[PDB]
Amino acid sequence: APLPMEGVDISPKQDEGVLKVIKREGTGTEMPMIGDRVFVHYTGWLLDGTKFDSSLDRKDKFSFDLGKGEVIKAWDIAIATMKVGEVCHITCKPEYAYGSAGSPPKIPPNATLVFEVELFEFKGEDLTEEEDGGIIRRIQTRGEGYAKPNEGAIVEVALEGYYKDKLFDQRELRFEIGEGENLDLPYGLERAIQRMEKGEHSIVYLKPSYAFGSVGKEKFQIPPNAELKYELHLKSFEKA
Repeated sequence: APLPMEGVDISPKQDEGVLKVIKREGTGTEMPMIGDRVFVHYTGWLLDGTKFDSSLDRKDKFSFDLGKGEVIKAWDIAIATMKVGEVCHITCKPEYAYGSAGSPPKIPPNATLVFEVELFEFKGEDLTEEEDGGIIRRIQTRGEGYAKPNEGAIVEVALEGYYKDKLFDQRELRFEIGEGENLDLPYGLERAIQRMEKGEHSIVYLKPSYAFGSVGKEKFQIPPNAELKYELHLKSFEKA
């Protein structure tokens, strides 16, 4: 049955460059923000019905950082308009896709393309409550399940802390969130874990106020006002 068309031109310049209809409406209200890691499935076709690419037969979702030009302009534009769990259909002019070059071997110069895109999830980089850039996440592997550890949760983690690329701490630990200070874990690591899912592997960058602050950490040779980088694996957790 036909897909309702409403405000189809979603191009900033309103030049009919990216035309969008919703196939299946998504949930909630939120849409992804600049730099969010987005997880999609997609298929692309030429106007003649040639299917030139799809992620659907690949092991996992295709993922990238939204609004950074890591994908074609039509995708940065279109995906930003999508709710989680939405499926949309887009028609995009070549200026918003592959231009006078193409994509070998199946896309020719100056091609108008159509995509089906499903938005499965998006994840923000800034893990702080006050959204101040003090804890910045670069996801390496998305975890499993929507549950996240809360205050008091028992978590099992593998961690590597670096200061200026020098390793200072490398441990696997099982501990209660809110008791990490006693194990020489900085506040920001504990907060970051509460934003992670089971099996998630992330790199987390901590500003000094979310790390060891104005004094530092003598046992790890960390000076005052040190920015830190952890590789963090959340292996499992029990909430409570």
